[PDB]
Amino acid sequence: HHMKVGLVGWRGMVGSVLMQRMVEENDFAHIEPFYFSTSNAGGEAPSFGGKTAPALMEATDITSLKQMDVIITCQGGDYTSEVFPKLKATGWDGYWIDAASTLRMTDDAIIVLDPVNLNVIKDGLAKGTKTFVGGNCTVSLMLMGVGALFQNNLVEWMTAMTYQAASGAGAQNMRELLTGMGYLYNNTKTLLDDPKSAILDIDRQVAELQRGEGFPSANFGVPLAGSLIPYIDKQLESGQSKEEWKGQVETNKILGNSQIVPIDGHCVRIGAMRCHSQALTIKLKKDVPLDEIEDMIRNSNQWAKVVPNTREASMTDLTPVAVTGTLTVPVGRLRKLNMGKEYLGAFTVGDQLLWGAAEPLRRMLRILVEYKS
Amino acid sequence: HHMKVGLVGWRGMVGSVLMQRMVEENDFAHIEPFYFSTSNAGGEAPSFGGKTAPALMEATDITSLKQMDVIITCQGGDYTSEVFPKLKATGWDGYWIDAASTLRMTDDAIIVLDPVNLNVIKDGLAKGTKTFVGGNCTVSLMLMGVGALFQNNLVEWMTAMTYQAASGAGAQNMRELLTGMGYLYNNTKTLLDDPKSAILDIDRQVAELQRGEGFPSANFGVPLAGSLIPYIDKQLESGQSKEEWKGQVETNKILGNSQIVPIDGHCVRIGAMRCHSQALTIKLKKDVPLDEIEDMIRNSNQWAKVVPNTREASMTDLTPVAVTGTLTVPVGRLRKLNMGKEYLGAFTVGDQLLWGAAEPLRRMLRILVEYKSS
Repeated sequence: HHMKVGLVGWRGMVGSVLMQRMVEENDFAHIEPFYFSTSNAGGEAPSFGGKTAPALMEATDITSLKQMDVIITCQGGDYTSEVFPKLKATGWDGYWIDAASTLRMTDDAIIVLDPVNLNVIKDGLAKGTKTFVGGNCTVSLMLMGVGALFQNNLVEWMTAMTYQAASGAGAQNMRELLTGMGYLYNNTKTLLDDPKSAILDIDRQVAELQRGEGFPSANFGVPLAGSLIPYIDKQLESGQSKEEWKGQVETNKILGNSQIVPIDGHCVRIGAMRCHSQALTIKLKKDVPLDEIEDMIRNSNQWAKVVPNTREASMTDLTPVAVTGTLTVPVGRLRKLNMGKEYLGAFTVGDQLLWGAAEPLRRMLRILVEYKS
Repeated sequence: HHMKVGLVGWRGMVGSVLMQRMVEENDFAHIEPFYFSTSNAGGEAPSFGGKTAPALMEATDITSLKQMDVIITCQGGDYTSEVFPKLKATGWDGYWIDAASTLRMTDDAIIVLDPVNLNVIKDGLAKGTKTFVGGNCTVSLMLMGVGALFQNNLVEWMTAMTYQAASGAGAQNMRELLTGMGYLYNNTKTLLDDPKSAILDIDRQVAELQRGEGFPSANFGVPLAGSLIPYIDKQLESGQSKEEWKGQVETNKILGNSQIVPIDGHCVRIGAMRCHSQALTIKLKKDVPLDEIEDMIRNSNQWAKVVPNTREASMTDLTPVAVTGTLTVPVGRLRKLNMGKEYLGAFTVGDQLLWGAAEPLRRMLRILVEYKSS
């Protein structure tokens, strides 16, 4: 028997990465797919993987959703907040796989990152857990790189200073970043085209352009091109942003920690398209040799990569350009810090749309397919 | 009476900021300026501040330099390494004020950041110190913002994860950053001009552009626009970069600490023009109340500012856009971290060409002028 799988939000950015990866990995072979829509119900459905589906169904129609064995949704938090309580109220006993943060910290949900917590997932499947949620992008990308140190109970605490890409905010935010890049160059190029133009005149013009009404900043609120924004997501009473708050709660939940390992830091937006980078101060519980730390990372999963701590390798392999659109999670600059041999510095880069969004969801669907067979 | 002041490297980027600031602050009224040149000796000199000067002198000519009471040089490390030992070998007893890192850690030099270490400077002047050097941009900007915590001996250690601008690498690097921004947009705009074009198509095209031979990366060596580079300056035997190593040695030398406060972290280049930003994990020796920490920062000097830890204020005041080309040094996101009340998080932004380069040098010149008139 093939499970009836309802796909929701498959047309948006994260859902589109999910569809591309599912096709690449032959994921449609053993499911019966049904496509849902919020603006095009009744229209022609895709036939991804060569599997035809009936006309698009209404994503908010509880009676249609209830006919599915699994719902995998990339539609987002407003959708889950509206639809999930009503679907569950019917007695529907199917599986819900969600990209959105809504359900992450609910008692009945597991946050999925199976290269790190396959055991947690499989235990939950057997115990009757029905709701599985992707983690926040920054947490998942960090654990894909240095999660082995946590799994071995080596970490006393960690601070994470992030360099987050525009894709985490959305497709319109990525387009705005690029448009702003063009705005700065195209309105300065008459100066740049003269090799002897004054750099201070060029610089004055960039600043005027960034501060002016013409700069396109509708989505981020303030300029990102040529700048950074040291605040991501909602303001909490403590002064932490919600993005920073996710670090401690989601990391410890993915790991299944009952006792919290403290995680904190600043989450900062920079002008990259879709790779998040993180600069980590990791306080270890004991003096672990650096070469053993490196081997733990290498052996943790096939996507983590240790980048030698050299100028050349760091510049070519430990950047958004090296990583973007790939499943590789490099970890570099690995070094014991000046305040003691128990202090480990690390710098890691990962693709936000893959391990940070779509990839845990398709792998969870595969785990469920194999479990149900 | 006016000291004869030789200006070297005044035409370069840092020296141009110095010259503009000196004009704005009427710094030429108190000196007799002489202009030196490495490629235009004999040419007409500027008359900044309305002071005329003789024809440009040769910056490497020891006979001309030794006529000066003060040399202030923005020319750079290769120049200082060549000329400084030759000039001091003559017995020249003048003052040397230098932007370059060359002399920073020599016994006889003082690193100048007078809003933080005026006492170290005035002490050295009275002891006979003649060589005063600007500190690395990262350290100076950090101390302008949170130096009060170190001056009050509250800091047990600190890690600094930096977001450094192109200007620290040079004018050509800034131009390359902007040119790469244009390269990415102008070669993707046929897609961007369609509101329904596929974001993954746009993304694929940006990555191809960044990875292709057409991408302008001669100066940084790899792309910076749309990226970052987690390595700045030379690789040291310890695995630090030289940029990261400057953190601990320069901070403790500016402050005059006998007991070294550990400072470490990663220095990362991002696509900004001339403002460095730094995300700090500060381990305090005791639980200092957050409001007292903020007051220490606010009251430290007139350029440090505490940005309220709110989404709106952080987005508008704690960014390169808010700070660029100004002397303001905002410090924000100030909060005790989850691992304990002794752990303080902070995020600060500073202009690299002003407090990070030219401003300490012109202020040092003013200190010297005032000191030599008693």
